[PDB]
Amino acid sequence: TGTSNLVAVEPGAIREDTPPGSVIQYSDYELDHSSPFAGGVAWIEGEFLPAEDAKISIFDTGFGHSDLTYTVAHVWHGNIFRLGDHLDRLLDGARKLRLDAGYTKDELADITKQCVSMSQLRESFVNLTVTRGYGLTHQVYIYAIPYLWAFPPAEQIFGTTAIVPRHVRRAGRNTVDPTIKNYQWGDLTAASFEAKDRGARTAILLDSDNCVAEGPGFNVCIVKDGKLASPSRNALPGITRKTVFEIADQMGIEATLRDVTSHELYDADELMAVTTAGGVTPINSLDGEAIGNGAPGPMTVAIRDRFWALMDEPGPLIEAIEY
Repeated sequence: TGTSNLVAVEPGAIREDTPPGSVIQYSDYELDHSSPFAGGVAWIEGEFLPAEDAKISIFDTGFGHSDLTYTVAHVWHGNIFRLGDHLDRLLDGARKLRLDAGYTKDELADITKQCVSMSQLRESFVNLTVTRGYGLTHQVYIYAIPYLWAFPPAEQIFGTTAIVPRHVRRAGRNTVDPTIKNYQWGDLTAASFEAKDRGARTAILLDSDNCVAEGPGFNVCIVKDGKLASPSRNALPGITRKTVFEIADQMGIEATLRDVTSHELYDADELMAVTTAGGVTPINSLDGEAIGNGAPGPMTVAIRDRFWALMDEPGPLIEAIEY
């Protein structure tokens, strides 16, 4: 086939069908296609560009050594979500990689919001990448393209399916460090192919001690006896996870970042995937199981629906794009 179960990260449809009456609904608008920026904008080497033309030097060490970090923010109903936290994480990871963006956090925010505004997209997948660059000048690339779904909207509402790979584990923090968001998906791609080979949508990877790590492009949250847990070690410190933990705390639910063993993963009351590109996804079954009754669990539903409500509530988590 040559195609995994992972969403292709490329410019796509401006809207996609979502379940009627569900908490996920795209905005009603039209693109002004006389503007070449309509539908997708990239900012490469200091120049704003139409997304379809966005190109980088093949000699960027961000390619040949994947020597880079990045972050992804989402725009929903014209509002960008937690951009400041994303910029903090991006710059903190770049510092750990000895990468110097050359721009301040405020400058990157302005450029990012400008990419979104120019694209006209009310729902957008927004990437900031900082690479080691080439002759030695580190490079910053930003783009805003139509919204991308790690799991289709239908699975956000009605749940998805997962396996634990028989043949793959997540790279550990002492090898290709997953606590810094990176393009090095060798293990994640391998796990996605194993999932597709086995008829599942996605994979939950373990680390070398058989503790839960994360999935291809998402953190995993585990519900047991009314408590919420999520791996602390070999997993990205996700912003969706952070939001889910804030939501849980407000609902009076105890949420803990800790080691979650493989025993606990298989014994879960509920499982969910959380990531910027699509939010909170119920996981109905594991290794051919229906965790619980095989449909989205009550805590997952409460947290997911609350998560999407935050996208429209004025407050510190969202900033409107000027457009």
